[PDB]
Amino acid sequence: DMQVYIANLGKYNEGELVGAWFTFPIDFEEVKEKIGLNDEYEEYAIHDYELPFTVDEYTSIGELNRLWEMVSELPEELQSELSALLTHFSSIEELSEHQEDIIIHSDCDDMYDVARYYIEETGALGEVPASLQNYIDYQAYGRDLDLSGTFISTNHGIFEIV
Amino acid sequence: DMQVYIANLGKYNEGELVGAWFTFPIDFEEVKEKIGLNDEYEEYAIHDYELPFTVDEYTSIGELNRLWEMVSELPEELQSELSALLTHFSSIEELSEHQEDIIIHSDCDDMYDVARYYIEETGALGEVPASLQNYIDYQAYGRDLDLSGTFISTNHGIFEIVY
Repeated sequence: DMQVYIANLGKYNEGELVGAWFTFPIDFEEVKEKIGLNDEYEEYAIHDYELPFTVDEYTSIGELNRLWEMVSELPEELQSELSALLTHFSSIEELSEHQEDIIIHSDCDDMYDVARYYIEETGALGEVPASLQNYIDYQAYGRDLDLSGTFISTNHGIFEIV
Repeated sequence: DMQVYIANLGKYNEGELVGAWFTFPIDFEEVKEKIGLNDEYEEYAIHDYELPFTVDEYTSIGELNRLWEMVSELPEELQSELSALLTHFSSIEELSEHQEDIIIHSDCDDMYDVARYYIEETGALGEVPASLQNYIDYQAYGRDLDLSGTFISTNHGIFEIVY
């Protein structure tokens, strides 16, 4: 699903739209042939894309392929929510650096669910009696967690960063 | 602080019944001598009083002294909060009978403080660990206790009546 639309700048500046959607890994000879570039692979720009991160018009094919490599080295669980993760981590460099400091709470839809997980099935505050359970303010604990950490809500659950 | 005005119903002086104020314990002989009752101590009634409870015109010296004994024997904090207790108990007699079923939470100002004590100090809901204590809804528990139990708020604390 990762793809970019690379246009010929020598034709676009004049008015004529000559480009194409390319998937990864982007091979230079294919681009050269498809949008009519020269031996130097000269004057192309990125005029549209479908990626989990921002890109400039003047971002090189080499930059793109490199980011694709880094994304591929990541575990599949992180790749499927990469866009959300790159909101906290501001770069793939950083995400990969701390990749193992991430916890995927798969069946949690909010901080209440995360609070109830740590208390009940983790024993984060020691064993809880039966009679006391209806008086534990999980909403309050989930709040104290969210304020004192980073929790990212997504379609594959809540991602917590240590 | 505690006294009653006892009138001789049969002895007048200057168009007004003979009477006097008496402090506790009300000495029978003193009364007889002061307001001039007969040898059988008859013909008297209580026409005024300064007591922390209600009492009738036809209440006997014996009953009064018995009420004084009962009040004096109560714990101090119950003594100073009689008016509040007698909105629950029907009489000093009944309060005295049930005095050992009254729990005096002297250190508690409201039901939160009472809930806090039962959970932390008593273990009424089992072992509450250190870190967990900071996230227990004590207002909720105190409200549940108040809705189903009997707790009276007073200036000398919360009194709880238990079966």
